[PDB]
Amino acid sequence: MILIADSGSTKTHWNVLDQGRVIGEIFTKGMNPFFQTPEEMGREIERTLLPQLNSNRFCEVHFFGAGCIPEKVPVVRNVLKGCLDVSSLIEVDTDMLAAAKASCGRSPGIVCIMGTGSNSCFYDGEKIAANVSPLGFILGDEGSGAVLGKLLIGDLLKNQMGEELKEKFLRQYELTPANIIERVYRQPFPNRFLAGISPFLAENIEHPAIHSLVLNAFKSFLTRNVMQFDYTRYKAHFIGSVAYYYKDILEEAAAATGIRTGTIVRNPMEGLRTYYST
Amino acid sequence: MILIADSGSTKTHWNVLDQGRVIGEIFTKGMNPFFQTPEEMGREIERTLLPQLNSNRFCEVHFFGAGCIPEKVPVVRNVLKGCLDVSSLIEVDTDMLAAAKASCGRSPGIVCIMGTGSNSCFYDGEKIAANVSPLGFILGDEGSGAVLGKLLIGDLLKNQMGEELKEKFLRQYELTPANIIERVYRQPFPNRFLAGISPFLAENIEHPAIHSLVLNAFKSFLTRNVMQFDYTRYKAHFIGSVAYYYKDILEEAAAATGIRTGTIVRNPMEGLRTYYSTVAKTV
Repeated sequence: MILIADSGSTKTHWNVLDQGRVIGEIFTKGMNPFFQTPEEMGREIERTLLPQLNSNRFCEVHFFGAGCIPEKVPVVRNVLKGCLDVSSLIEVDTDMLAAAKASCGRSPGIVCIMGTGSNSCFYDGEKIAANVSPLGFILGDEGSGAVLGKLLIGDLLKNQMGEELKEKFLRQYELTPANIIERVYRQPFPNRFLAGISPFLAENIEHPAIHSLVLNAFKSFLTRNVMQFDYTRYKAHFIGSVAYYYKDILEEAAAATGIRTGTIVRNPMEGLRTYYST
Repeated sequence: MILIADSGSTKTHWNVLDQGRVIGEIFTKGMNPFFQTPEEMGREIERTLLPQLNSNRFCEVHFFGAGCIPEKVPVVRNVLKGCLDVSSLIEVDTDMLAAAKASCGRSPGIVCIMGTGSNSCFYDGEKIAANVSPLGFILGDEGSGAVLGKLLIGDLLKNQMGEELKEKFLRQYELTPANIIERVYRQPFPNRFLAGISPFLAENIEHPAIHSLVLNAFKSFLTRNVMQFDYTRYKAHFIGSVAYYYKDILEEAAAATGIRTGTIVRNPMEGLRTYYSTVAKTV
């Protein structure tokens, strides 16, 4: 049996494959080693992963997660080693490489993540050969859920979208300006708060201000990130909730900027299953 | 004697006026009642204001500071009353009112602050009648020192401005990306860190991409804040370090958007002195 994980901001998605079949699909909390200690990760595995596994024993583990850079790989691997009995290999790498394997397989492409955060890289068919550091929801992460949320809230409360959308938004999420400021500046994981109010955009996509905010945000991600790669030579592939929920707009953004899209999918898990059983 | 104060994020600027003459000039830390307790404020005053005064007796005190919303007015007043011996009025109001009195006196006008943060309002000649909530360095505060810094760092690290400026910046400030990320996302007062590195812009304003970052930041401020008021009728006055150090580009931004500018000054102290000496002199 093999265990596969893609760990993002809000969640870790796990699949168990055996004899090329899916025999388990599991959500846990996100497991980013910058935000939690090994002890916390190990306890989270024990609490919420193990109860949905049919064994502690795996041939292979492939764990892909935000924040799993070379510095942090050993730490994560030792947690996985301590919790599971792995006979052969324990791969730990980034969510970016998950998306690349999922979307490109063994051939090159430009690969982007558009979820709570965003990211972009060039995958040479084996590994990530180049990348644009995302920089997070304040400084960067163009086109991300948290950035979309940031932009939306700023425009709403600044009376740039009119009174209808502003009041609809505040009433829908039962927010006040004061609540929002508190959340965004003085409460943990503002990026997750902002990404969680971002679905308003998809719900209201037919309104001009809403369409423009998304289109402009996407064009910004493309010009600032994807266009640093050789985008006239390679397809650009997109993985994540935002790539999927705003697919038509992403395609409009790509056509406006000259980018050639490949795969646009919700998450890398479907790709990885194909990757590991073919 | 009268005591005047303008409290901002980085510092509180104090003046002592004696019969229209400036006889004392003092900096302390900023005294935003949302960021410190009344006890912490009182101690800061005893530790840093009182030793710079040769007297604590005043006829009037006018304290203007960020965070001094009506709800916090008596909290602040009582802190000052404790420390200072005052015979007439202790007025406590917002830094926005300081800027307004400083630039407008008794006349109406659009009043803007551009420092570490930014803010805009319509002053009717007596008080702030309307305001655009600035929203902080993440959501808004367009054209502020914090947002200029945010724009600069994102552009530099995302290779938008070339290697030269990128290297020059990291070198000058002894920074590395992972260090910046730490300061911006995981450490206290990221806005102050971002404002603190924004001077790089003034220093390199001859660079076309730096000039352009600042122009577009400023245009964003004007379109998103100032233009919600009756800008085709009233002058927009600008008070702050950013207004001052980037005056020419602010003037350029205003010409481009159709805003008629009024006062552009470093800080409101010069204005408040005139205010209290002339146009609003107690007789």
